[PDB]
Amino acid sequence: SKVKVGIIGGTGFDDPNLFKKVGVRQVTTPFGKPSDTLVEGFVGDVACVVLPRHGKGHLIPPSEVNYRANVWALKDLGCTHILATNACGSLQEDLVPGDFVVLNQFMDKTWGRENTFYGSKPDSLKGVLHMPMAEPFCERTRQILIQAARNKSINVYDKKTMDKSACIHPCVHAEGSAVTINGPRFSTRCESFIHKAMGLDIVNMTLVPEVSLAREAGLSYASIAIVTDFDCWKHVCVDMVLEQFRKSVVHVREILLEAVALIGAEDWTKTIEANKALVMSSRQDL
Amino acid sequence: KVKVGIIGGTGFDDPNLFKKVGVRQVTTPFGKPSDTLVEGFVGDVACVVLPRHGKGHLIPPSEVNYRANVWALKDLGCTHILATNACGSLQEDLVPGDFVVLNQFMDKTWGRENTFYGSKPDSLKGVLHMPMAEPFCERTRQILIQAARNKSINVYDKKTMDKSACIHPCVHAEGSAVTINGPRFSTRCESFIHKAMGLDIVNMTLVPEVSLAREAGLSYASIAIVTDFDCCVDMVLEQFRKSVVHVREILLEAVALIGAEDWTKTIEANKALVMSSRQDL
Amino acid sequence: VKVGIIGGTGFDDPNLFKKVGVRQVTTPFGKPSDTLVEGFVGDVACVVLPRHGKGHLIPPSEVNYRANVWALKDLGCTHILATNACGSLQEDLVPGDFVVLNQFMDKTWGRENTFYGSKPDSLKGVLHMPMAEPFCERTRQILIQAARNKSINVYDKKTMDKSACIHPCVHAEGSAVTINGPRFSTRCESFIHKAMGLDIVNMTLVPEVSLAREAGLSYASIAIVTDFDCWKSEEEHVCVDMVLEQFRKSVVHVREILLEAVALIGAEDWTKTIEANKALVMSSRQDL
Repeated sequence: SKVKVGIIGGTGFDDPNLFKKVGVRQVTTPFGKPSDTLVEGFVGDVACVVLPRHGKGHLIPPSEVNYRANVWALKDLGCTHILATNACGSLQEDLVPGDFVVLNQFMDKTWGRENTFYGSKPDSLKGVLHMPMAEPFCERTRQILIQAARNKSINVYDKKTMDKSACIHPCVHAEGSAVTINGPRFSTRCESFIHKAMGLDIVNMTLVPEVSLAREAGLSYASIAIVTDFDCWKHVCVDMVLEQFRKSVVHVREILLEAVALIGAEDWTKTIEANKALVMSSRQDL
Repeated sequence: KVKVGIIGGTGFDDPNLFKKVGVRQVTTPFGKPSDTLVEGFVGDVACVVLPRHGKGHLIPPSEVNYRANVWALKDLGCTHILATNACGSLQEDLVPGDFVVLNQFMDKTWGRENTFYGSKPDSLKGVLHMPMAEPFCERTRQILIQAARNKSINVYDKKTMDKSACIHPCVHAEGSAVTINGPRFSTRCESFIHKAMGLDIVNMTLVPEVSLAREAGLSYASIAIVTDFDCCVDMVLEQFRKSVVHVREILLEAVALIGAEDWTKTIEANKALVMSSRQDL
Repeated sequence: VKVGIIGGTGFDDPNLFKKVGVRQVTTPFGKPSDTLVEGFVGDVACVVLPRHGKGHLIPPSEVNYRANVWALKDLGCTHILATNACGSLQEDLVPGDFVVLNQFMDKTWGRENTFYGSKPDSLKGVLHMPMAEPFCERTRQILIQAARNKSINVYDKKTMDKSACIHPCVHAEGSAVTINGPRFSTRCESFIHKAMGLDIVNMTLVPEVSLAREAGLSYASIAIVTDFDCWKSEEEHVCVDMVLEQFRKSVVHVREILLEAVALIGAEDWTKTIEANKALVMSSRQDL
């Protein structure tokens, strides 16, 4: 019944100020060191832990982030949930810089990253885990993020029920799919055209394997993406984009803080049990 | 003189296809195979079995030593490899309980050792650019299909038969797999994309196994079992157990069919295709 | 200016110019594929590096692209011209043609594809480089004009009728899918790449083109269309002989184009283009 919310801060959250620090935790996991020390505290009455994905100084690129250590360390400190941010590029006309997206789907183009806790090697947990991922996020937690935005007077656009003419910017998109590329380079026009033609909404570099390991760890995970603009190469463009992005960070902070409180206002007993049981029923070695 | 190797996937972690005559606990220049190799006979035809995932199924797809498994079978004199693969369906006419004798694939694996050749000190020297347009041994595919006919299993050929002749459960006479790295299953977004590309099924173990078999100069063919990973479970599991029994029958008949023919020319062509693919020569 | 040349299949033993000397270098990312041939084309300094090393013993996935590009950068190169042998995916690109690529779709993995990271084997930092149009456009148009000056047909599908495609020709644009190799594609894979609208398939363009931009160098590639499906003909020995002889004629044409391209580069001023190549690197630093 104990609820505790971990937060993985991406670009723009390299040193977040979400709450007063009660504890600063330098932790080691069986999969190595996390990206930085973990800061533990309280939002209202809800215990919370925050970790910068890229470390202080933003020195670790997307492909070298130790996703296993970050997720394992949050589990180890008792987290039941993880809320994560990520900065992204738009692939579709209705997703414009300054919007947010509460993702529900992804296509994985990453490689070379440790993406599972289990295996046959000495540095892994014993066993073979095949997790279902058809809808890869925790749906309850997704809806918390969306309600938090409604609660903070931020426009919410749901393409599954609202006319396109009701898409008022800036807005939180209530659903969406990301293609996760490995980085560090951005896509060619050729690549972006194909990703767009496949119906993908945004592009990012950090969602996978973070979302996958959160599920393997029995935790409820949801991501909120900040749409920004990486195409100033076609002047003063960068300051306008960075001013919009600073505003985006303010609003996502309010969304995150309100989502933590909304998580604590509910019972999660059966959802946490289901999270843990799904890990156990996915063991193919038995 | 033929010798048939068998790589058993999920459902064949402990095959018992024949009375064990001998065991081979071996290693290779590319590391340890998945498990000890079990030697025997089907009729008069020599046969060797190894479970792809090891006994107890402790080895995930991306950590299987495909190089070592293929090399160990080659080292014992195998001329053929028959493999099983458990798969999910991407298309309406492939339903749980069916089988596919694959003839195509789309590779989305990474991080696996997938060639015996290169410039690293521990590789075989040379640059091997092997053709893979039709990646399986066609003679051996048709053996698997014929074996299913001889064991009273429906065969469906969508090139020549109307959809109304697709009577389940059936062996699909051709098909393409997307091979994903795993260990996780696909998102709905990924499945939708793979389906829209026209791929029939999804698997995690076919590649690089098929590629390395051709590098080794061996005739390779795969029979996939269609099951249902996203689902209830009691009916799926009992159905999968029935499919395992059917594949066992197909494999034992296939070994006998192989031994019944001469393979001298096909084997020599297997070996010459390796030679002619050496760009360093 | 100073032009580096990375020669692929068909350029293992380069004899482009009156060779001055051969040079062995080291880089912070290891040794390059081979020693380098230093010389001159007119007044312009030129260096040549066989991508696969002499003997062609290094396969595409094991090429040390970082060391090759950084070696050329450390020798003062401002430009890199690369050749790449490729297969066609579309009806109008036939063996013997050439392609001055302007786009790619990347299917490589497991190669060192960036100079920057948090590991000791890399430069300190996080570099996020724009790649929307991944080649140097001025250098692309140099290769094309060099083909015109050498009386090689040039075909621009945006502006020319396909029946007005005279072979052998230089296609003025084109997209590559770069597969990791070493095996060739299945029919299923080729069909999907074709359906995506890709023009040719190769194994060596990426990360070479990405690292050249990371290094602040102007990079353009001329692909050589050849034929990899001799296994389909009833007379494969004769097929490979004919394909090999046509490929030999192609490398003669490409040598002409490369030599003319080097002189065309040295004839222009590149002060602002080079400056822009450098500032793009700097501004792509997300840690700074």
